[PDB]
Amino acid sequence: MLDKIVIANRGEIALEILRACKELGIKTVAVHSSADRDLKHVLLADETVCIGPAPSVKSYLNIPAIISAAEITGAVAIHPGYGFLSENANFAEQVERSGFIFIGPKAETIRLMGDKVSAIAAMKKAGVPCVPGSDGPLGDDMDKNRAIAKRIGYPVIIKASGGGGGRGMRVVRGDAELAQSISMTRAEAKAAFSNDMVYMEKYLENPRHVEIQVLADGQGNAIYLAERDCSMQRRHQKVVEEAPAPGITPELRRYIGERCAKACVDIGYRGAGTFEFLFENGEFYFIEMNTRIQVEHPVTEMITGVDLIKEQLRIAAGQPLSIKQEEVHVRGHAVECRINAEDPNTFLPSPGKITRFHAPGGFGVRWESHIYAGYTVPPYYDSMIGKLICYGENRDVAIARMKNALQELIIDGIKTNVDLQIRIMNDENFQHGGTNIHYLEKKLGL
Amino acid sequence: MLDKIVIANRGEIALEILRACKELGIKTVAVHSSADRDLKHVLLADETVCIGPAPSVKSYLNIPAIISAAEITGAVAIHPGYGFLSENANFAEQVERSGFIFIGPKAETIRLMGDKVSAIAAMKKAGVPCVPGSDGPLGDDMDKNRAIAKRIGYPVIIKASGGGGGRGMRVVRGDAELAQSISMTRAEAKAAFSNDMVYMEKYLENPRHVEIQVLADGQGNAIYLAERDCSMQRRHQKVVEEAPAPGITPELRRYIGERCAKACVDIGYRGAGTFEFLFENGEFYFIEMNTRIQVEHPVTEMITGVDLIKEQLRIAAGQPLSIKQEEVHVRGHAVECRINAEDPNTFLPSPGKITRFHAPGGFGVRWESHIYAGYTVPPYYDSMIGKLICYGENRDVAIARMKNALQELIIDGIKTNVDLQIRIMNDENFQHGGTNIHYLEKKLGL
Ligand SMILES: Nc1ncnc2c1ncn2[C@@H]1O[C@H](COP(=O)(O)OP(=O)(O)O)[C@@H](O)[C@H]1O
Ligand SMILES: Nc1ncnc2c1ncn2[C@@H]1O[C@H](COP(=O)(O)OP(=O)(O)O)[C@@H](O)[C@H]1O
Ligand SMILES: [Cl-]
Ligand SMILES: [Cl-]
Ligand SMILES: [Cl-]
Ligand SMILES: [Cl-]
Ligand SMILES: [Cs+]
Ligand SMILES: [Cs+]
Ligand SMILES: [Mg+2]
Ligand SMILES: [Mg+2]
Ligand code: NA
Ligand code: NA
Ligand code: NA
Ligand code: NA
Repeated sequence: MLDKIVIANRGEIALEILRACKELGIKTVAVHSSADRDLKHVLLADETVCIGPAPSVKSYLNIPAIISAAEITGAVAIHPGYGFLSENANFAEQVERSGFIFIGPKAETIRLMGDKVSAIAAMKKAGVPCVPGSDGPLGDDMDKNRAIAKRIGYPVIIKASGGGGGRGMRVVRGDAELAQSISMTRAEAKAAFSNDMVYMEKYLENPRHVEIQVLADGQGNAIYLAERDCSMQRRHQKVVEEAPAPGITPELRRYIGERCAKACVDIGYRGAGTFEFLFENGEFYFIEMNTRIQVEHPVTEMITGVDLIKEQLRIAAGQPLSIKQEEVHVRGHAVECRINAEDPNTFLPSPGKITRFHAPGGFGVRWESHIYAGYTVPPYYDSMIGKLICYGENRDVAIARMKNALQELIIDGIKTNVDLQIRIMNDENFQHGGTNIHYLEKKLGL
Repeated sequence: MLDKIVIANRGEIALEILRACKELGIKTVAVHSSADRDLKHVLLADETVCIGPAPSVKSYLNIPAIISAAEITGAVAIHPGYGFLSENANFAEQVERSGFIFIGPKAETIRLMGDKVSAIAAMKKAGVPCVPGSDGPLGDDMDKNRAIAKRIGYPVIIKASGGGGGRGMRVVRGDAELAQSISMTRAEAKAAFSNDMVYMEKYLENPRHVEIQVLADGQGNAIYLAERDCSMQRRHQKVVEEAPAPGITPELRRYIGERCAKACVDIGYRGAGTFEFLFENGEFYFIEMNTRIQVEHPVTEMITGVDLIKEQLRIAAGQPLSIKQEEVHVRGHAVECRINAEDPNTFLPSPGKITRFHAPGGFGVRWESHIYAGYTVPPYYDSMIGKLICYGENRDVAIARMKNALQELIIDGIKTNVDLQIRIMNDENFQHGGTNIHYLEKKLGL
């Protein structure tokens, strides 16, 4: 066990990490921007270090300051959570070169899987099925560019190799739009990711977003913890996540799961990670790996009994995996609704003061949030303000519970997506299950 | 199913009733004092009626106003929750005489079991074991009074027949103290309950407080849902409740459980109710029946899978019991900690403004409360401000979870018993389990 860790994050994930540390008897160090001084996770941590002013670049992305916090507190490890620096290889290597355990994969693995182009190359080599595409970056030869398109079949999607969070993606319907679409994706990617490498991928018109949770100890053992369906999306971002994926058979789970576990071993993967697939006409197609814990980790926890953050900590401590593959069982069903305060016109976090707040309760209802009545939501970070996760003995029970939980939830003073979430739960097509990644945008007329 | 009900209560129980109504598709009517206008349960109810000013006598105990609220909204039933008028037979008969279903026992049953003297008489007649005692009210014949004492054995306790909430009770160690102890209990009882009938009971020096949950449909069917141990007490009031009772065997459960189920039938009991026993040297001794839902109902729900409030509503609707005795199973363990804001000098609710509030989360952790950051706690009602209930696969897991949950809980600005609760969870004697009703007072030096 690690004696003391720095939690290099904020919000729900910092709260979840702190909870896991407490159960394992790990001393905690909270870093915060000056704006997050009074957040729940800061109050509850054993020690706190202010790591800079409000802007993320100055604080939560401030690598030297985070390392300093670790050194002055004498921590032995740093948990990056998700977002921020969690998939920053430079951060990972600095942490480890400064004599700290990085609670995540090796830096080289973050680089390998962090470049989406190279991630696909490694996956193909490993025997993991991928989306037909350019299999390498796109040049300026518009003849080979249109030929790749013909070989894979329109529509196609232009994707930023350094891309993330849904940004740096453009669909192309025909030859006529290809050249300019490639051009403004590169421009979009330069501006957002400081990397204008793009590739081409077949645009799948009827897939579900089905992702595989893995854990690997980096000592040769790797397991899959069933799957999640995250097909309810807007602007390529997830709104609702569930586990298990509706209608996925033990056969399909095992098929793709064992290929992911083998890929982990081939790449020397360490820690928690997720292989994201598009699933269409009975076939899985790898799109990317998230080399980190994910927002929606609790739905997997609910259906498997496996606390993924606890397992991150045991792995980081050097323990081999405490769970064998055949010990992983799927029981019941879980649904997560992300609660966001996003400006609907700009897609940016919506600042404001919460004037009235009440969290839902009851059996099978889990709420995770740093917000409280009188909280001022800052514009500096992301738009998620809470996570609502309901368990049921089956999917119908889980959805019904979620709907009731959402109607118990009170958040006044700021704009939220609570009303949208209730409408999704009441959606007949969602209730039947297996709706594809394109459904919500069409429903909403986007 | 009932179309619409009035929730004649406030706080946690009103929230729990509203939740149950929602799941069953029952329209809800919240009554409130003028002081409770913005409480969570008022906000969430379909309709709201202000039933009077802040003082309970003027509002929550205001029988005509509560009935009026039912008539103007066209409700078909009234749920009294616990406390207040829930064991007021006058209220029960007025509700039913005005053409509404009272969600509870028949008025005559409330009277029968509401007079503790007559409750004991009926229990003995029914074959339920009771504490040796005077078996009738105490007169002024101090010779027969000391003779009863000799027959049962000192120490003895003088108990108000109309008593409740821990008040109107006095221990007597010898003949020398008997006459005056009887005198000031009667006086205490006149002042508090407007009834100075007292009886004598053997004062049990090593019992656990073990109570049996029942449900009865009033159509001849009655089941017991295991037991709760509520031995952690101060001034005769419960601080911690758990289920099942540690070390109670299937044999002991069945023994006392079947006697309670038979008593229900003999008295024509209807709805949820609890038989409270003292358990000493392997023997159960009835002390009283609570003819209503209890605060600690969720620990039973957690270990049995039975939602007791849902079952109250189905029974009130005229449905026979939806559960057979052999279908009742005990799985895992649950512990509840009452969170109180009580003045430690006067034993009265402590008013104040909550300056910072954060509820605990995580697996197996349930929080029930109407409080929020910026809430002003009124002095008008009771001192409980929330209920924290943790589940575990066994008792050690449940206690460990509770301890962690209590340390995650933040309530600033007002005095609470959170620190006491943490200390109880850390108490080696509690951790071994089976501590008696006298333990906490001795621990605290009271
Ligand atoms: N080839 C594709 N066809 C159709 N939709 C896609 C494709 N690639 C990505 N998407 C959509 O964009 C989402 C995010 O894609 P991903 O590659 O994981 O980007 P990011 O790195 O921004 O998360 C997917 O869940 C899917 O809905
Ligand atoms: N005969 C007794 N011997 C010892 N303790 C008792 C006895 N009767 C009551 N008590 C204590 O007082 C508590 C409440 O008693 P009860 O009769 O249920 O009164 P109330 O109606 O106020 O709840 C019991 O849980 C027990 O701890
Ligand atoms: Cl992570
Ligand atoms: Cl569908
Ligand atoms: Cl009740
Ligand atoms: Cl003990
Ligand atoms: Cs990636
Ligand atoms: Cs009683
Ligand atoms: Mg992705
Ligand atoms: Mg009692
Ligand atoms: Na924000
Ligand atoms: Na609401
Ligand atoms: Na109060
Ligand atoms: Na605390």
